Amino acid sequence: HMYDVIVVGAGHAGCEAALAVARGGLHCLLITSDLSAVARMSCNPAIGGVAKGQITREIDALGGEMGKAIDATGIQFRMLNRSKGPAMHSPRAQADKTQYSLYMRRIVEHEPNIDLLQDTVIGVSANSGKFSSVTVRSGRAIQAKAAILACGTFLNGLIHIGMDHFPGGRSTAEPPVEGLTESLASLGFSFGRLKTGTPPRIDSRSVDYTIVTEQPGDVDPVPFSFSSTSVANRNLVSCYLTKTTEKTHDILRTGFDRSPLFTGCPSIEDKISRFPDKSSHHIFLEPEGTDTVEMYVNGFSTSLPEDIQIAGLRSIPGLEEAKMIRPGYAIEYDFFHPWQIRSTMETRPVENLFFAGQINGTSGYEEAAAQGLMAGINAVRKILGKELIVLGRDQAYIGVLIDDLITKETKEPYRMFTSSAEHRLILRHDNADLRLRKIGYDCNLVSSDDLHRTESIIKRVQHCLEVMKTAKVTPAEINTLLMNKGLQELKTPARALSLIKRPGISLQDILEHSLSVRSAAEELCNDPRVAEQVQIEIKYEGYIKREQLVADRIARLDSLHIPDNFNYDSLNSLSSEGREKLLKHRPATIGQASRILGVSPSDVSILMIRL
Amino acid sequence: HMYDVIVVGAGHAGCEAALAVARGGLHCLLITSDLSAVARMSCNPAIGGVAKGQITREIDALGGEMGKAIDATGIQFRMLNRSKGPAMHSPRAQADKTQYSLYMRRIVEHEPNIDLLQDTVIGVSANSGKFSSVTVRSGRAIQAKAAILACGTFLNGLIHIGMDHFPGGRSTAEPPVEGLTESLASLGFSFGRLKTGTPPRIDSRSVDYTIVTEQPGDVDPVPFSFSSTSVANRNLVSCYLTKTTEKTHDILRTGFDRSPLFTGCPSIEDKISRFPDKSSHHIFLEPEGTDTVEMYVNGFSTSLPEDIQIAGLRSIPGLEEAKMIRPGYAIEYDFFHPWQIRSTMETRPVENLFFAGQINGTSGYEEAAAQGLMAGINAVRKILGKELIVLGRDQAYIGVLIDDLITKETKEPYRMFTSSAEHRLILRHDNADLRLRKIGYDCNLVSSDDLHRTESIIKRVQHCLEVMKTAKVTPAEINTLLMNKGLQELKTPARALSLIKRPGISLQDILEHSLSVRSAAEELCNDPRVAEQVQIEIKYEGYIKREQLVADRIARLDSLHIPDNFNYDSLNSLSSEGREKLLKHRPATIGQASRILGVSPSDVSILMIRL
Ligand SMILES: Cc1cc2nc3c(=O)[nH]c(=O)nc-3n(C[C@H](O)[C@H](O)[C@H](O)COP(=O)(O)OP(=O)(O)OC[C@H]3O[C@@H](n4cnc5c(N)ncnc54)[C@H](O)[C@@H]3O)c2cc1C
Ligand SMILES: Cc1cc2nc3c(=O)[nH]c(=O)nc-3n(C[C@H](O)[C@H](O)[C@H](O)COP(=O)(O)OP(=O)(O)OC[C@H]3O[C@@H](n4cnc5c(N)ncnc54)[C@H](O)[C@@H]3O)c2cc1C
Repeated sequence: HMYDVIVVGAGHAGCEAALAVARGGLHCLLITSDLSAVARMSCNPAIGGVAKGQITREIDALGGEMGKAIDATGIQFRMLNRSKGPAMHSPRAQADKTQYSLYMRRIVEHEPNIDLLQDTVIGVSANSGKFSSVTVRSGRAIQAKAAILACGTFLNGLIHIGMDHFPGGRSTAEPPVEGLTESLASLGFSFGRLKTGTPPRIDSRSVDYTIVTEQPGDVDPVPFSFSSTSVANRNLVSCYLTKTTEKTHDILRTGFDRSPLFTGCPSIEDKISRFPDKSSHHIFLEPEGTDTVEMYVNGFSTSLPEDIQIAGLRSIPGLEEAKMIRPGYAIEYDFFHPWQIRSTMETRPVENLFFAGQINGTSGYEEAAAQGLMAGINAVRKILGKELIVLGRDQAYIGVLIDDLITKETKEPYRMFTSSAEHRLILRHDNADLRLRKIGYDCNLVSSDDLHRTESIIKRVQHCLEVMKTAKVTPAEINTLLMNKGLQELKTPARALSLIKRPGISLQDILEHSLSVRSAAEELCNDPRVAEQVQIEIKYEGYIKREQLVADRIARLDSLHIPDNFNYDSLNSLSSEGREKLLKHRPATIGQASRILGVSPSDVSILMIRL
Repeated sequence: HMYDVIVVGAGHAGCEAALAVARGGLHCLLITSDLSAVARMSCNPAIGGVAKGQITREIDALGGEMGKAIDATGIQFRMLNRSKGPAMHSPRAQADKTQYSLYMRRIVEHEPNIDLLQDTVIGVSANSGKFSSVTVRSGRAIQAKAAILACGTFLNGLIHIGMDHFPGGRSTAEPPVEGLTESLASLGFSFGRLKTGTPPRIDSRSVDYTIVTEQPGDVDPVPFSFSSTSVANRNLVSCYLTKTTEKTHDILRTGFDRSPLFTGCPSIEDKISRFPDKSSHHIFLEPEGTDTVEMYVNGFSTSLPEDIQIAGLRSIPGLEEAKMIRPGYAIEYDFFHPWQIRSTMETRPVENLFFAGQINGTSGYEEAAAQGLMAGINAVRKILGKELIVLGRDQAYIGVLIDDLITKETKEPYRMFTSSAEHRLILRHDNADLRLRKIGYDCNLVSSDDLHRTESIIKRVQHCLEVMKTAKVTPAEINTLLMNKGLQELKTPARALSLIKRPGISLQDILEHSLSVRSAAEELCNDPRVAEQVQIEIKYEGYIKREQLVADRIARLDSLHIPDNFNYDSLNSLSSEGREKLLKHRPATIGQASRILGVSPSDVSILMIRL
């Protein structure tokens, strides 16, 4: 009798993986090179942002830790894109790097099913194309039914500061892993190399708080976790805004031809290069903890020579006397081409071997965590012999991410920010639980008191929308309100509640003004979530139906997975630039085929009147 | 304008060093390879013990952090040698390893004079035999007036598990430093190599809490820091006692010839080898935190092959199903021969360069911390041009340690436990503040409210001892007490308080029983400290005078630093051996000369009728 799943690496993918395997009721072994460093935040002292916020909430909705961890460890909470719509609202908080990592370990150590081991994996062994065991530095083999690899930037890592380069997996402070990459190539795996940068850290006390403008967390912040109740008290530090000078840019041009991130997006070098017309660039100074002196210089990711970096930083207003604790650097690492893995996070070359995280050439904690979660769930499912889970592009940002990963192949690590997923309103942060909670249940990650509670919150919204049409509102109550708001004047018999609250009126502006409505529905009053959902469902009726119709169109397309071993030289009126892109790329699903820039909308129509 | 003191390495020596330099009002630069790891407790999850407790309190008394840190971070407090006397009482507490480290960083970061840098030093540059600068990995030179080196086990470190060996400075998880040792040898420094072991860590949950006997922290524990007020609430975890079997020893004999710690004291291998007559050995299972699952297996330091270790551990009762998170290993490292440094912690080969910690071939946090403190103080003094501080063997355990270090030259790292410092009662833990507090003041480390407070506590003790000869106690009050204690029966007029409290009666047993005494002195009541001091001063009158008389002979002979420039060839009635040990060792003080095992009591007498 041995282990079920052994998860290598206890970073962001590794944790969500090991936690999912354990909470899924299977014996799990977490192997990692350094326990002092579980879930360490190597780069940004923050979680969330444009696409990252949504994907974090979706991790929470499925029963993952990252959501809870940031609510537990936040330093300033700030929602991005406030003036924009529900689809644009993006949750983001600063983390206490060290306190975040401690929390994540604490959780992993309190889960009975996870045994821990501090060693480095230098090889994975496999018999006739299916996983068997894993070789640690000592040369032991450790036997398991299925293994998740979550190695981040450690596989033959190299640190680049200007022209010199040192061994190092995350920072110079970490030894790189050396055995494993050759061992995997030995099992028929192709691999490339990626570079990603981190900005320098500076001593807070060396900053001129007379010039730099302070940016506090917003009054009444938003919790990532649907289980959390408040994060009001978690507004402990604020961040600090500045911009760069034309004079900063001159200093940095010096080192361009030395920095191994300069290209032809991940640089300040690259930024000034691709945009020499903007005479300014934003930088955010972010404390890394509530009482550390270490400060992260956002938007200044760099590989310039150590001496040029300080010269640049000091030119930035507010940082004339900046003391630099670490230089910014780039990490070069081995990654495994994302076509080699399935949508299910399982690998093609070997069954029961899953890849999650930076190792798939993605970048981001949230991005890595989401993969770890799925890879974890699916490792349990495989051992049980149950159905593996793939999320749809109409279901989650995670679905879009994992699909885009295995599909879109490019020389740069995949970030979700440039990902302008046209499915926006239906995938907004605030309904993630409704969408994914049931899927969470099937994987033993969401409690019944949770699952059943989300099943009832949807019942109330639609039950309320019943009343929002019947309910009537006389021009006696709202006319004086509308006079001041300068909105639509109610000359007449407008009731049809929905027809009122659309152009710029709150749902609560009505319940407050008519006895009619609150009598028919005061349940939304008592619950603030229903109130929030209903108010959007009707204020965005038009656009939701429009988006959902396309999502179903795209759902139907992604639901024809049978195009494989058939003559691409059978189709009648195709090609001339299509057909050649089809034979080159070889699309798995016909939905995947409609995103190749070579094929036309008219070409995929002739592939449908076929399959 | 540059830096004053740059301290390399932020371990135990490094911190006390950097903190002493800063609190001493000088600009300081702490350079260390990894900030995530300041003051990390690489080995034992505890502070104090036999000699180590006293030396911690003495660090506190001088204005160091280690005392405060363990009061802040203790998990179980336990005084060792309870049944023995005041000289034997030794304070010791378990630390939350991770929480201890965090505290120590927090303090260093809140000291304005310390700037921080994360880099590795690969060289120290010097002009005409005096310190000038320090070369970091990038090849920058960083200029300073004086530099403390506190590198611990990192200088060309090598990890030994049985027969295979990996690079690594503290654990496998750390890169070793490579440039510096050759650069120092280049400046005329000899260096050797030492090996020290750490025991394996095990998962708490894999322990059989039916067999293992629990050892709670003692009711009413003792604070290390004289500034702390209680540590009562800091009894959060307890430790777990077991012993080894004859069967454990058989399993371990297998790997003896592989383990590079086996010799001919630092091993379980060595222990069973040197003592095969004892059919049992003690092991202490110590949690490393209040809520970590990681557990330290004290008394099982080992270098045996990874597979033999687990086989051994499982044979120990209570650990039949033990899951091992890490193997025990040995660390081999470069150290600099302690004769090359002065008593003042400054080096002979180069002025303004100080050596502190494991780099002087000592072992222990406290041992390292104490050196750091002194090295720090003396770096400030040198730059100011003030008197350097050397502590005497009658003043502190730190004085004994530093003297023994530069004097006693042996193939093994120096530990204070085997150090049976005959000066015991005068150096007990509980008066450390009185002895050293004034010395602390001169170095800007002890506040006036502190210094003046210790100057007044001594006033009360002697002021009380005035009254303890005068005050009277009738046989009416104590006779019933003495009847139960079965002590001396008071037939008659015994007053003379002192004459009462001697054979087995508390000072507080009297104040409680006679109206006479508390009326004449209730000040000792209010200062439970005065009460504690007085009670010993009189219960140990005989032995204190006896010890102090010998200490005064060693006092005089300490400060006979005159024989600087003369040959041992012009000295008459000396040798055989005696003259050859003198030319070899080359003693600084003639007191130091009388402790060399080669020279006789009659030989030093002919060195005195001379100087
Ligand atoms: C330019 C740039 C921009 C970025 N922007 C963002 C951003 O906007 N938002 C954001 O959240 N993040 C951002 N990051 C991303 C972040 O740096 C990485 O994505 C993250 O460090 C990788 O996560 P991971 O879980 O996949 O692996 P890691 O967290 O790096 O995990 C590696 C862990 O596995 C262990 N390990 C590795 N290999 C082995 C082995 N073989 N044997 C045993 N143990 C092993 C190690 O101990 C380590 O702890 C950015 C990074 C860059 C470079
Ligand atoms: C067998 C054994 C028994 C022990 N028993 C005890 C005991 O009973 N009680 C006890 O308290 N302890 C015990 N220990 C002792 C303990 O393991 C060491 O003494 C301690 O780790 C060394 O302390 P230090 O301050 O000198 O250096 P360290 O704490 O090891 O400091 C090294 C630090 O300096 C930095 N650094 C090093 N070199 C450089 C460089 N060149 N450039 C930049 N930064 C650098 C690193 O980042 C690191 O954090 C024991 C150890 C062994 C092996």
